[PDB]
This record gives sequence, structure tokens and C-alpha cells, in this order.
Amino acid sequence: AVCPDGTRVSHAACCAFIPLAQDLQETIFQNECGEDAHEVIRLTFHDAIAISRSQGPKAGGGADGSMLLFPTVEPNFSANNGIDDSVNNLIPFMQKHNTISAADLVQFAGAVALSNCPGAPRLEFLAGRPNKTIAAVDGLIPEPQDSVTKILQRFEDAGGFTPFEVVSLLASHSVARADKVDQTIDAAPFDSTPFTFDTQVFLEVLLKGVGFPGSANNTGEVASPLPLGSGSDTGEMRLQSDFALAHDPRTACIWQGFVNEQAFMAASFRAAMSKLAVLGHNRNSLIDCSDVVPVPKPATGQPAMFPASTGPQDLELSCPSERFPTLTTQPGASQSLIAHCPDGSMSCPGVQFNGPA
Ligand code: HEM
Ligand SMILES: *[C@@H]1O[C@H](CO)[C@@H](O[C@@H]2O[C@H](CO)[C@@H](O)[C@H](O)[C@H]2NC(C)=O)[C@H](O)[C@H]1NC(C)=O
Ligand SMILES: *[C@H]1O[C@H](CO)[C@@H](O)[C@H](O)[C@@H]1O
Ligand SMILES: [Ca+2]
Ligand SMILES: [Ca+2]
Repeated sequence: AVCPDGTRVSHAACCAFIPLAQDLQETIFQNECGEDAHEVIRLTFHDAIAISRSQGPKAGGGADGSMLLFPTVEPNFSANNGIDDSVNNLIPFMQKHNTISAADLVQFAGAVALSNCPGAPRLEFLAGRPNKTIAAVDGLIPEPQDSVTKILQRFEDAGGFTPFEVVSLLASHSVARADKVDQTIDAAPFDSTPFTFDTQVFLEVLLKGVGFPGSANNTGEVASPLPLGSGSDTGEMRLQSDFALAHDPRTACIWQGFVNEQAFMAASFRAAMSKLAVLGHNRNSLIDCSDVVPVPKPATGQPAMFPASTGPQDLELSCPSERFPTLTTQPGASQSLIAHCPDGSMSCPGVQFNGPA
């Protein structure tokens, strides 16, 4: 089909997603893998994973836009702390781009945001999820204090995900920060390149922790290898769950297997997101609108490297059957600050709309 702007696409129903991507980029992402991008990518996961095979449909409808349609329910569960900003940022698009369901809006916005992170894959994007659902029940969202057994069970109950798929989805912690885990600091990144969809998080979680970016007693947190921060350049945070996954026998070799394996990580993440994005639906009932997902920013192609102040002697390895790769170390004797902003500064405020969440 030919869309009103002249774009030739796969199916006419995909046309509306073109001005929606443009509006999302101009209004809240500005083609950056920044704060607003980060928040929407986390929303795609919290929207989608609130579903349970064992409890039945009444517990949640999966990737169904329930966070936007019932903005006062799920966003207020304690495990969803901080999700309110992303919901309030997307509700104005749901109202304006009113031929696209809330559910499709959430998934597509996540795809658009990810395309702004260098190295990310171009997600599949299927369309057609209905615009009506129910609010999910509490307890469906994994939490960073949870054990690996609990986490793996939640993902298996939610949609059959294997441990490989679970760690695959956690490549999203390559472009991720924490505002709520420690209330004294904001925007504590999970790797040293939170604007770049690279394998650094897999490497860095395997380094011995030496301190905390804020306080030392937060639930769900463990010591960080790069805790130094200054001004708004908050030090690296480590989640207990990421640490646990990197060392548990079920997932340790999978975790290590992504270190310095960019294309493998990105392809694996795309495969797992293809499953996540259609939870609560039959994929044979959704139309393929992948050609309207923006093409992602390419990686530079550089190998993973130890950040300065760290090196191979700091590794805490847990996979007996796979050799840890030979990596170089960035020069310098002390840690570099992790930039608060994509262009290197500390001043880059994200557009935020007020809203009901
Ligand atoms: C065991 C699984 C997971 C747990 C327990 C976990 C936990 C967390 C925590 C606690 C935060 C910090 C929020 C805050 O305090 O501000 C967060 C951030 C984030 N998570 Fe996860 N998550 C996991 C899986 C996922 C998955 C599968 C994705 C998406 C595919 C995702 C993407 C992100 C993103 C993008 C952020 C950054 C949000 C921002 O910077 O504002 N996470 N995660
Ligand atoms: C999906 O459901 C939402 C919520 O009912 C609809 O949102 C309304 O959209 C109109 C414009 O069509 C606005 O005037 C309302 O203010 C919106 N409601 C709320 C509570 O925000 C949306 O239109 C529906 N989209 C589709 C594709 O049916
Ligand atoms: C980042 O900053 C540290 C100093 O804090 C250096 O050691 C490193 O080489 C990089 O310039
Ligand atoms: Ca949902
Ligand atoms: Ca990164």
C-alpha cells in the first residue's frame, strides 16, 4: 500500500504507524537512547509480562495496553514504581493517534525507542492487538530482590520463556538506569554505556563489587564495580537479580555467552522480544508491520572492554565450560564518570507530560 505521505508499505493498516513514529521521535525521544526512551522500553516489558498461564486470563492480558487503559491500577503497584512517567508520556499519543490501540502503541513505542540505541536490533512489530482489556493483578512483575528460581518461574508462567530467553531480554539492562532502588540518587546506570545497546552490562556485572553509587542498604541492590559518581553523573548500580543470574548454574554460561558477542546478543534479544510483544495474543492473528519500525542506529563494531579501574583480575566467573574472552582495558588508573547525558554533558532534561498515572 501507499500511505498518505507517499511511503510504500506492506499493508495499509501499517500506515498510521508512520506519523506515530515521527511524533514519538520529535516529542519524547529526539532520536536518542535517553531517559524517555529508557522509560518506554521498561514499560513495554511491564505491560507485556503481566499475564499468567496458571492463574488464567483474569490475572492479566499480557501486551494489552492495560498500563495505559487503567493508569491508576498497575502503575501504583510497588513493583511498578517509576512506570507512571512512561504511561503519562504515552497516553497523549493514544488519544491523538486514535486509530492505534493502546497495546500496539506500547509495543511500537518500545521498538522506536530501542532503534535509537546503537547496536539494537530492529524489532519485529506485529499490529492488531485489541483496544479493550482488564487491569492486571499485582505480583506478576519480577523484582530485583527475587531469587533466580522465582524469576525463571515467573517468566515460564507468563509465556513459556526459557532461561536463555530470560537472560536475552536482560540485554535491555545495557540501556537502563534506576531511579527508585535507592532514593538518594537518580539515574544510576546498570552499565557504563547506558545509551549504547552493547554487551557491557554482561561484562560489568561479572566484576567484583567495590562500593555503592548511593547508600549500601537498598532492597534489590548489591555492590557495584563502578560506584563513583559526581554531580548528576551517578555511579553504576548493580541489581541483585542481575548478579544472581550471572552466577546461578542455570544461567551463568548464558550470561557469560553474551560478553563481547554483540550480534549474538542483539539477535537473541530480538527473538525473545518477538515472543514478549505478543503475550496475550495469537501471533497468527496479528498483521506484520515490521517495515515501519525505524532502522536502528548501527554499533561502531568495537569489542567490549574493561572500563578503567577494572581488569581481568576483578572477574568473578561462574561458567566452567566456556572460555572468557580476551578483552582490552581502557587506559587510566581510576574510574571515569558515566555521563548523565547522551552527548556527554549532565544537562538533558526529558520531555514529561502530566497525566493520570
Ligand atoms: C528479572 C527481570 C528484571 C528485573 C527484576 C528488572 C528490574 C529493574 C529495575 C529494578 C529497574 C530500575 C527501575 C528504577 O528504580 O527506576 C529496571 C530498569 C530497566 N529495565 Fe529492568 N528488569 C528486568 C527485566 C527487564 C526486561 C526484560 C526489560 C525489557 C526488555 C527491562 C528493561 C529495563 C529498562 C529499559 C530499564 C531502565 C528504565 C530507566 O532507565 O528509566 N528490564 N529494571
Ligand atoms: C482506545 O481506548 C482509549 C481509551 O478509551 C481511547 O481513548 C480516547 O480517545 C479519544 C479520541 O479517540 C479521546 O477523546 C479520549 O479522551 C480518550 N480516552 C481516554 C480515557 O484517554 C482510544 O481512542 C481508543 N483507540 C482506539 C484505536 O480505539
Ligand atoms: C575516564 O576518567 C578516568 C578518570 O576519572 C580516567 O582514568 C579514564 O582514562 C577516562 O579518561
Ligand atoms: Ca498489560
Ligand atoms: Ca550499554
